[PDB]
Amino acid sequence: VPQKPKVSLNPPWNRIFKGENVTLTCNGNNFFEVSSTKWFHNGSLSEETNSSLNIVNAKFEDSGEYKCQHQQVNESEPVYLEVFSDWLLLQASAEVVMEGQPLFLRCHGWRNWDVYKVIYYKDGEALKYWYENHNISITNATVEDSGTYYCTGKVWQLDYESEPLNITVIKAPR
Ligand SMILES: *[C@@H]1O[C@H](CO)[C@@H](O[C@@H]2O[C@H](CO)[C@@H](O[C@@H]3O[C@H](CO[C@H]4O[C@H](CO)[C@@H](O)[C@H](O)[C@@H]4O)[C@@H](O)[C@H](O)[C@@H]3O)[C@H](O)[C@H]2NC(C)=O)[C@H](O)[C@H]1NC(C)=O
Ligand SMILES: *[C@@H]1O[C@H](CO)[C@@H](O[C@@H]2O[C@H](CO)[C@@H](O)[C@H](O)[C@H]2NC(C)=O)[C@H](O[C@H]2O[C@H](C)[C@H](O)[C@H](O)[C@H]2O)[C@H]1NC(C)=O
Ligand SMILES: *[C@@H]1O[C@H](CO)[C@@H](O[C@@H]2O[C@H](CO)[C@@H](O)[C@H](O)[C@H]2NC(C)=O)[C@H](O)[C@H]1NC(C)=O
Ligand SMILES: *[C@@H]1O[C@H](CO)[C@@H](O)[C@H](O)[C@H]1NC(C)=O
Ligand SMILES: *[C@@H]1O[C@H](CO)[C@@H](O)[C@H](O)[C@H]1NC(C)=O
Repeated sequence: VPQKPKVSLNPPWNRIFKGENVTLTCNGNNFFEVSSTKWFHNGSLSEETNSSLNIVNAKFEDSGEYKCQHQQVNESEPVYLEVFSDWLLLQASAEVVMEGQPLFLRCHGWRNWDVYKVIYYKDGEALKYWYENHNISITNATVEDSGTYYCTGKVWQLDYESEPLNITVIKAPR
C-alpha cells in the first residue's frame, strides 16, 4: 500500500526566508532497492540524483513544487516550498494535518534574529493562552485548531506582523 516516496524537509519548514537552507529527502519502504533518484522542481527534472536534494541560500526562484520519484514506484506526492523576504515568517510543521497528528507553529525572525513579545493570532483573535510559550506546539491536533494564523513580534527593536497562513486539520472518515 505505501507505494510512493514521501518527501520530508529538514528543517520541516516549507516556508523559509531568502538565503536560508533546506534539505529535501526522498525516503520510502526499502522493498525495492534504490541506487538513484529523480527530482522534479516545478515539474522539470533536476540534475540531482542523490536521495537528498539540497537548497543553499534559497533564492525566490527556488520556491515552487518539489517531488521525487524512484524506479518501479509511483510519483511522490508534491511538496511546496516558498521563499519569503520579510521581518517575520510564520513557519509550520505542516500547513495541513490529519486530526490527531502534531501541529507545530513558529514565529521565525529575519536572519534568525530572536523575536520578543510574540503573539499568535488564530482568525484575527489573539491566542492568549499561548502567550507564555515562544512558539506553538500541539501534540494532538483538532479540527477546531483550523483557521488563519499569523504572528506579531518585536525584532531588533521594532514591531512587525507576519503574513497570515491558513491551516486546516481534517476530520478523518473511514
Ligand atoms: C517554481 O514555481 C513557483 C510557483 O509556485 C515560482 O515562484 C515564484 O517565483 C518568483 C520569482 O522566481 C517570485 O517572485 C518574486 O517575489 C518577490 C517577493 O515579492 C513580495 O513583495 C512584493 C512587494 O514588496 C509584493 O508585491 C509581493 O506580493 C511579495 O509579497 C519579489 O521581490 C521578486 O522581485 C519576485 O517578483 C514569486 O513570489 C514566487 N511565487 C511563490 C508562490 O513563491 C518559482 O519561481 C518557480 N521556479 C522555477 C525555477 O520554476
Ligand atoms: C502505484 O499505485 C497504484 C495505486 O494507485 C498501484 O496499483 C496497483 O497495481 C497493480 C499492478 O501493479 C494492479 O493490478 C492493481 O489493480 C493496482 N491497484 C489499484 C488500487 O489501482 C501500484 O502498486 C502495485 O504495483 C506495483 C508494480 C507493485 O507490484 C505493488 O506491490 C502493487 O501494490 C503502484 N505502482 C507501483 C509501481 O508501485
Ligand atoms: C546556508 O548554507 C551555506 C553553505 O554552508 C552557508 O554558507 C557558509 O557560510 C559560512 C559562514 O557562516 C562560510 O564560512 C562558509 O564558507 C559558507 N559555505 C558555503 C558552501 O557557502 C550559509 O551561511 C548557510 N546559511 C544559513 C542561514 O544556514
Ligand atoms: C496523541 O498523541 C500521541 C503522540 O505523542 C499519540 O500516540 C496518540 O495516538 C495521539 N492521539 C490521537 C487521537 O492520535
Ligand atoms: C486563506 O483562507 C481564506 C479563508 O479561509 C480563503 O478565502 C483563502 O483562499 C485561503 N488562502 C488560500 C491560498 O487558499
